[PDB]
Amino acid sequence: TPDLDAIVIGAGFGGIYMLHKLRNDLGLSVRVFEKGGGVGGTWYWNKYPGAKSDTEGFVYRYSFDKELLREYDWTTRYLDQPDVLAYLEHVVERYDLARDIQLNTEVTDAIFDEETELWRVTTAGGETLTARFLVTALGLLSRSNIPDIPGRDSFAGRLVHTNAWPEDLDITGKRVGVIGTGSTGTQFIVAAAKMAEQLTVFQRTPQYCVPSGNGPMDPDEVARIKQNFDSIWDQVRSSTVAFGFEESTVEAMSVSESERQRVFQQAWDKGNGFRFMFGTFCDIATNPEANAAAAAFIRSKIAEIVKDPETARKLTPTDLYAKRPLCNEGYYETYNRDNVSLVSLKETPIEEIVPQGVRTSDGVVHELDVLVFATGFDAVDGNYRAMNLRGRDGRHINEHWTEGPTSYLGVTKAGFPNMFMILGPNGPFTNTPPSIEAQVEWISDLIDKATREGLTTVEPTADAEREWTETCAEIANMTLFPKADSWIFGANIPGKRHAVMFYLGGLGNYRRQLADVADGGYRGFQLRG
Amino acid sequence: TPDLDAIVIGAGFGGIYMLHKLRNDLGLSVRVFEKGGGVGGTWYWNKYPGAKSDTEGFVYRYSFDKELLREYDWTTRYLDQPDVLAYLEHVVERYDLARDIQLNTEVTDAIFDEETELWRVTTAGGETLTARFLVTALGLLSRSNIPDIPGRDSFAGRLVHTNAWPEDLDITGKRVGVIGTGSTGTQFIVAAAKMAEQLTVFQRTPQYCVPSGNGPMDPDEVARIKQNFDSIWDQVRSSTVAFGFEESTVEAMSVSESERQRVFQQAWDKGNGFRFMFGTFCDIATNPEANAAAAAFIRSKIAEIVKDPETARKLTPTDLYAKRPLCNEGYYETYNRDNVSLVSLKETPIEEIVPQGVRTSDGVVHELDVLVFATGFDAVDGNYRAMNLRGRDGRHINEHWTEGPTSYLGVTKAGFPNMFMILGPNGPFTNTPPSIEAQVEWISDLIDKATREGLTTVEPTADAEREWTETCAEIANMTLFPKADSWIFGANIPGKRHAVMFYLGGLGNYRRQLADVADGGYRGFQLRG
Ligand SMILES: Cc1cc2nc3c(=O)[nH]c(=O)nc-3n(C[C@H](O)[C@H](O)[C@H](O)COP(=O)(O)OP(=O)(O)OC[C@H]3O[C@@H](n4cnc5c(N)ncnc54)[C@H](O)[C@@H]3O)c2cc1C
Ligand SMILES: Cc1cc2nc3c(=O)[nH]c(=O)nc-3n(C[C@H](O)[C@H](O)[C@H](O)COP(=O)(O)OP(=O)(O)OC[C@H]3O[C@@H](n4cnc5c(N)ncnc54)[C@H](O)[C@@H]3O)c2cc1C
Ligand code: NA
Repeated sequence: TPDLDAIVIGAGFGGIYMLHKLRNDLGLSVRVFEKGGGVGGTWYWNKYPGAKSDTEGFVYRYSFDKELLREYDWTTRYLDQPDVLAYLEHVVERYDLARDIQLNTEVTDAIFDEETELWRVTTAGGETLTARFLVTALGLLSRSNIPDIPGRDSFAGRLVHTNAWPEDLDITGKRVGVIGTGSTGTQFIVAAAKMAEQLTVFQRTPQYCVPSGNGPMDPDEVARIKQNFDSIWDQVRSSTVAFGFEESTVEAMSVSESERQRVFQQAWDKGNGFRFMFGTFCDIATNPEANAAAAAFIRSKIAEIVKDPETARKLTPTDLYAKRPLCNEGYYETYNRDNVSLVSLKETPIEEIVPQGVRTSDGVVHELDVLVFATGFDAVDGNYRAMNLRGRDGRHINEHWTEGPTSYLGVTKAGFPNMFMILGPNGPFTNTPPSIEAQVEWISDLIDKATREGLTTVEPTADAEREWTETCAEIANMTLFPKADSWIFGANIPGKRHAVMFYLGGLGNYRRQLADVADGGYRGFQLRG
Repeated sequence: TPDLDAIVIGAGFGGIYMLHKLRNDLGLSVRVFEKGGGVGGTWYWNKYPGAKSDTEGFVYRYSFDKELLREYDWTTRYLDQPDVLAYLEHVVERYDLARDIQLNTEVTDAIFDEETELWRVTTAGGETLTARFLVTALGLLSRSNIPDIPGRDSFAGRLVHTNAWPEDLDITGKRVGVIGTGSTGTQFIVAAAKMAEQLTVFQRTPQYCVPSGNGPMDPDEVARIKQNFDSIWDQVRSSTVAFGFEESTVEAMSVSESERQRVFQQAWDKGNGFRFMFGTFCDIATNPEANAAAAAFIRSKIAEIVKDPETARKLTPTDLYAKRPLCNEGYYETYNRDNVSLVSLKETPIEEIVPQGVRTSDGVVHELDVLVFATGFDAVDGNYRAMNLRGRDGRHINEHWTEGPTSYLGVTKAGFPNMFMILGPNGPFTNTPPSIEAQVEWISDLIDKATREGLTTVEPTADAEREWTETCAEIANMTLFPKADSWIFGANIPGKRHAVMFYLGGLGNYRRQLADVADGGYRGFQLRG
């Protein structure tokens, strides 16, 4: 007889809804552990200026509670970090979840006991409890990447990763430097150029950024949206990427040069990274002719905007448009400002970080009061491998993830009975809240089943999992996504395996795969009583 | 009994070698019908300034006569049109072939009479003759495409297609205009910019041109090449594209950026269109990420050379590097001259041709003395589809080619008994002479076999042909070539079917496939005593 029915790890979007479901709806006893000092997860950690959603606010939220969709307000098209935080803090005070969420508690070890068939969770602070069910909502983009750059630790000013932005730091009138030009880096670069006396951008790989289309929301348009929320969420759940725009059905090279130029320009004026890739034509990520047309359109726009053509040439990427889409309000325009200088790490690689700044290969000491690490995450498996996470035959999860990280259906693991993952390996690549919802609801159903039927263990088969890798491998190889050398296939981090880490079939097909398995008596599961 | 054993149509490289093989080597009665007034096909028609090979002279010749290799000399690395026409004139002289090449004579009707089992062939000149074997060497690029641009024929000065260049025209000190920036257009533009008082180029689609590396040959090097000709042709016949360079075996993205940059720079300084696509890395035409790296290198070379950054942008293409590789001596450089100007039909299309010049959408009248259409050909199936060519059940060859043009082994057609094609549909995409040699010799053997064994019909099965189409389709769709929109898939002429028309497995595999069919008792052929 364990201490709790269930233990959830992480207080991000994932963990929060998982607790609400297991305790309020299933009536079970639950506790959540979160290493951070606050609920909110990603929207707790990333306090950096510019930090905001690249999903539009209207569908970057929960949907399960129709009363909360009516009530809660948003003033801007994209949600700033503080606003996404207040939203989640409100969700916590609403379902009365705060009392069962223990903060400032990292989970160091989680061991499955083959004999008692319970999980024992072990904390940083050297406490343990037991639960029948473990749920790991650790986050795809939770565990900080800070590369071992020669001299890093010598830097005498403030050095921080964006995922540990201090509440207290004010870059106003300081010399700021940033390493990274992904979603985080770019959206910091905008907000930062407005603040810093001078901003140096350390860019190794330029990316195909499009406009966000950000600005205020008419309170009338918010009202109209709330009226038609039932309908918006039905469209979101049937889409692939679930960003709340209608996805194009049209092959990009099935129409004239003029039409292809008009469609891309329309998407450009409207804004959104995911609209540009999927809202324009159906085959930008699958067909290379189509991918070149879209990249070409963005290359041409960078030249129009970026005045100094040198700065244009450095900002212009030449590789496949197959990284996750970026959007910002005025990224390229930012580089027309006289306090912003662009250092291409292709051409002038960082030799060493000194106390005083950053020395590049050309011999220039770039003096900085503040060095920002916009260098992304150990994505997907990060906080799993760094847990002492032990299932059947006393084996660590690492032993299973030799040829890359794996799962059955994105939510369960072979030889890890009663362990569910929110956004585990080989799950959906989408707007994250409705993918979380599909997973948190599917997991709640399976647990509730075990409770009612008195099942001691639920666990997928080695076969099911192997079969699910092959399904994800088939889908991923039909896309241009594997050939983009970014975090999505784990090529971003020295000595990490270039492996498939996502089901790229979309929320529509993913929800259908969950539904089919559940209706089919939980196909590929072993249910012991 | 027929008038002739065999009729050959066309007197280019194709027809000339076929006639040698059938008459000199097999003693048969044979006549050639060339609709042009001289031998040489492509090299008779294309009389324009700058008209030269883009395969290096050393292997843009016949290989069957080891003596003719030792003797005939070449002074330049690439052969000018007069020099290739002089070469085929020497071949015609050498084997006493002129007396069986009837010139100015266009065949309009090719009818298989199933009762007599002979070919009846009608000229425009009003002769009909019967033959046992018909060999159609009509050429992949013999039928001029002259787009119906509004008000074409209203033009006061001299209008010609490049394939219809008249021997009389001197463009020296004249305002010259040209439409098309293909292999023909570009090599014209180079030679023309020297001669014309002013050259206006009407470019719809810029292409990825590399340096030729053309110049004098060291007469020592010509003799050294001759020494090792046995050895060179062996590499040519075992290669894929057969341009006389060692094809690479290195996947482009399996090595550093630094290494990738050296390899492309190496191939640039050495030169050649096909060297840059296949001499650099093994997956430039198959792997989109490799293709990007290749295209990106050329885009940055157009930036270095083209001083006027406006011109450079218009010259810089953005589609896939998946058209037939172009190379020239100093193509991009040519635009640095004062007497040359680029008009992008993407931005300012032709509204109308007028007596004086050419009016673009911007309302500018481009005053011209000479208009040159470098607008290419009805490729592969041009002079077939335009012929009254009926086989079994009286069917026209267009009933066969509704979903695109077809063949068995590139050299025969289902329902067309005793018809053979030199570079028929679904044939090799290679340096042309050694592909013609593979086919002319394979055809001589099968015709020789029919003569000895007293066969009345040789003929592929619908199945065999349908199997070949599937083989050709499986090989193509595994490349970037289909997503090009050039002449190689009939997508150059409005209305014509976007179809496969080439085996892209290379000379090596094509020769192996001919050999395999022959040695296996002509697999998929019906032989009738
Ligand atoms: C600036 C920014 C903007 C984004 N915008 C979007 C967007 O617009 N659309 C979109 O789809 N996605 C977006 N994302 C991705 C984002 O990660 C998800 O939208 C979502 O926040 C993930 O929620 P989660 O609960 O799955 O993970 P997280 O929010 O990362 O929650 C994981 C939590 O678990 C904790 N944890 C991990 N390991 C342990 C352990 N061993 N013990 C205890 N606690 C642990 C972590 O500290 C963290 O608090 C954005 C991310 C960032 C950084
Ligand atoms: C390295 C290389 C360089 C090349 N350079 C060029 C170049 O600079 N310019 C260029 O244009 N091509 C060029 N080509 C393509 C060229 O067409 C081939 O290399 C080759 O010369 C074609 O020979 P052929 O006998 O197959 O066809 P062709 O030489 O075209 O001969 C076909 C002949 O058939 C005749 N014919 C067609 N229909 C009929 C009919 N109904 N009745 C009677 N006669 C008919 C035509 O009039 C023509 O004379 C090049 C190819 C390679 C490999
Ligand atoms: Na969508």
